Parts: sequence; structure tokens; C-alpha cells
Amino acid sequence: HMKSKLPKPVQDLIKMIFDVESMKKAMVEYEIDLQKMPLGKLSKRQIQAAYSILSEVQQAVSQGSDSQILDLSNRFYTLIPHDFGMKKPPLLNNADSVQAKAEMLDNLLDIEVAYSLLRGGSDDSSKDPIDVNYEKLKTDIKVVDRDSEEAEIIRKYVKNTHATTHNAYDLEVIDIFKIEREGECQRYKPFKQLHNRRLLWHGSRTTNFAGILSQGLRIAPPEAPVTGYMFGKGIYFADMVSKSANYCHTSQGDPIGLILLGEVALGNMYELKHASHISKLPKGKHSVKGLGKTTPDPSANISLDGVDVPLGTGISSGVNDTSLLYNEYIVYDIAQVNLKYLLKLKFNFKT
Ligand SMILES: CCN1CCN(C(=O)c2cc(Cn3c(=O)[nH]c(=O)c4ccccc43)ccc2F)CC1=O
Repeated sequence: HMKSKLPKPVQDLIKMIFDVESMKKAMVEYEIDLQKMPLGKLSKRQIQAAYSILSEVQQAVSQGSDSQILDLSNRFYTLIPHDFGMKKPPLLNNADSVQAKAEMLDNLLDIEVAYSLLRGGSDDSSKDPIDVNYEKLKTDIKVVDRDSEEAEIIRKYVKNTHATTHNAYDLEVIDIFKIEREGECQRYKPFKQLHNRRLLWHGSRTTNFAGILSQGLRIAPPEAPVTGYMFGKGIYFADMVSKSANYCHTSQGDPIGLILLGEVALGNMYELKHASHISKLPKGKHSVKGLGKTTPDPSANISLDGVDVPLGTGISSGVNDTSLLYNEYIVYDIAQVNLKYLLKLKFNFKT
């Protein structure tokens, strides 16, 4: 094949996110049986059906027996096969069980998209598959120069917003990509001049990124249990890098992670201290802010392309009885997100 004229950083990114064995490695981390439910048999209607059984388990938990729960728990394992041998699998009887399997199915949606791009489309041996797979993302990815002003601001955002409670690792920036998904700037047009636009982090495991770059950040479907998400079904962002970095699910056994910097149109924020499982905002509000105990210093805010970057050092917020150590931002219309950067990160675990 022609050998591909993309920059080396962009080529390594494509290999990373379209890695088939990584998708399998992620599936088994959720205790899925690849014998019964391999990567190829995975589909949206099975995932949605599973979500719905998870919604029924939510219902039985909210109204209090281990007899009826058993049947609902078993129907879930019927739809998404798990690896337990000749088993008796563990019972899904609490809110934690619901949250955990919801977060798995979230990931399965992104893996299904990644794999479907991989096995859809055309097969040309005279093209480098790196280029082939790059085109399927429908995203322009360019490497940012390490000396540029936007690189300096971004590295400072990474540097200044690592939390003391997440000090089991620290982060090096390897590559900074400027990204532009097809049609997203057009979709963002109604919110482009809205007040309170903020450049915020979103981390995910690397096996979600083909899905994210092709489909954008999305809302979990109607079938998903709204109780499974702290502030309902929306797109979640953080202003502290380490909080988002945790959702990469790096380890000593694979600490290369990817993280997004997106422009989020927050507008009039509906501020909350504790969990609230809503499927729609109250009138006049464009986002939810989960109020952190700590927050980046408001005096140290900086502008990048007319978007506030909250890159100050973490200080006290003056909020008392909150569930959240750090801030959290949720939007409930996918048109309120414009993804601007993607960072490849080097996790230095000190444990
Ligand atoms: C089905 C696709 N999907 C559902 C998962 N998703 C989210 O934004 C999302 C993400 C999380 C977890 N999470 C997360 O994965 N990354 C974060 O940076 C983050 C920051 C603050 C709070 C939660 C975070 C929890 C619920 C969610 F809905 C976007 C998304 O595209």
C-alpha cells in the first residue's frame, strides 16, 4: 500500500482507538462472555433491550424482595451473557448493581459503533488501513505544535487542575490534537454566542473514542435507567483534569489514555449539591452544575478563542453539605457540545 502521509501522532491514535483486541480486553473487564457474546454479535437492539431489563431492576429496587429480583436479574444475564461457568451469577439487587451495568452498556454502545465502522465500508489492499480507518471517523485531526499559545494554555490546564485526592498518578501530555467533527460546528450554531461557554474535560477509555469521534458525545437512550446516572441522562464534563482522567480507566497494566477538551454551552446553570435523576431541566436552565467543595480559582480564568478556560489552582468553593468533592457539568442537548481538542496522556502511577 501507499504507506500513509498522515503525521505519526495521528497514525498511532488511529491504531489505538481501532484496536480490536483492546475492545475484547474491555469487554472481559465487564465480565462478558466472548464465547456467547463476541464482539461481532454485539448490536444496538440487544444493548437497548438489556437497558430496559436494567430499568425493570431499577423499579423493583425502588419499591423493595430477593424472590422477584432474581427473575429480573436473570433476564438481564440472558440478554448480555456473562462469564461465570456453571455459575449462579451474582444477584443485581441494589443501586450500585444498576449503576455498574449501566456504565458497561454505555461502553458497549461505543464499542459497537467502533466495530461496525471497522466491518462496514470497503476493502482496498492498495490503501493503508490507517488512512481507511481515519476516513471513517469523519473528523479532521491535526497535531498541535508544542510551542503554540493554545498548547501552552492546554498544558497549564492539565498542570493546574490535578487534584490532591487523585495523586496516585500524574500526567504527561504526549500529543495534543485539534479536532473538528463533521457537521458539529453547524449543530452548535444556536449556542455559539450563549453566555457561560466553558472549555471542559471529558475522559473515557480509549475503546470509546472511535464511537465518540464518529457519533460525538451522546445521551444514553430512553431505555437506560435514569437512576443509573447521578444527574440524569446527559453529557458529563469536569473542570479538574484528574476527575476526567480517572474515567480513562488506566492502570499499571495500560496507562496510555485519551481525554477530550470540549466547548460546553452551559448558560444559566441549575446548581445542585446531591443526586437528582431528571430527564429534563427546569424552565430557563441550559445545564446542571454539580457543586464541588473545591473549584479552580475564578480570578485565574483565561480566554482561548473567546471560550473561558478555568485553569486556576483548586481552592475552596464555600459550599457546605455537598456530595461532590469537585465540580461537574451536565448538558441535555447534544447540540450544546463542540469538541475542540483530544489529548493523549501518559499516566505516571506511583503505586
Ligand atoms: C452512550 C454514550 N454516552 C453516555 C456516557 N456519556 C457521559 O457523558 C457520561 C459520563 C459519565 C462518567 N464520566 C466520564 O466518563 N468522563 C468524565 O470526564 C466525567 C466527568 C464528570 C462526571 C462524569 C464523567 C457518567 C454519565 C454519563 F452520561 C456520554 C456519552 O456519549
